[PDB]
Amino acid sequence: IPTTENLYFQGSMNIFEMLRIDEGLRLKIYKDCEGYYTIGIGHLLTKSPDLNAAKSELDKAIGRNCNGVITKDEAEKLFNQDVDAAVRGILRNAKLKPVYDSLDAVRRCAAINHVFQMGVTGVAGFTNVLRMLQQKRWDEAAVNLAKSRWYNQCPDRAKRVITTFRTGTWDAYKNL
Repeated sequence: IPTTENLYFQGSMNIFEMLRIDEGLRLKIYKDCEGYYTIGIGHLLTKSPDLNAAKSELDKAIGRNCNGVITKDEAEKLFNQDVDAAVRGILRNAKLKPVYDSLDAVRRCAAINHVFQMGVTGVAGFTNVLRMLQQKRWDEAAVNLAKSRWYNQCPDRAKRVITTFRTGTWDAYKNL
């Protein structure tokens, strides 16, 4: 039986808190689970293996000479930009928008997270999952997401998103 505090937990969760858990917060350039240079809250800098390219992309993104290091405030600004880009990417896309529109608020967060992680064309290519989601076939959608390279190459970053598509609750983000 949910306590008063437990019923408040959903109001504390949103897309920013969700991606902050899945992506972490790092103030120095590091390589993600796929070996790509990343910083902040999941900001993929480049897919190039050249750190100099990553640092160049960073300085461009932040607007100063960072030498591979940013502040928390800078990470947060970049994060908000990246979240806005994922939302805009869904809403302008004729395949993703109707699916997103059909979803409840919590699954819409899972959808934005999914696009933040994979990009629009990657997600829009999941033909069967998108149909399943639109048809509210949640268990099937989650099983099919669990077959993807996105999840299987880096399970810890994707597992909670998959659970969230299955349940439409925030339970996978509780008790870190």
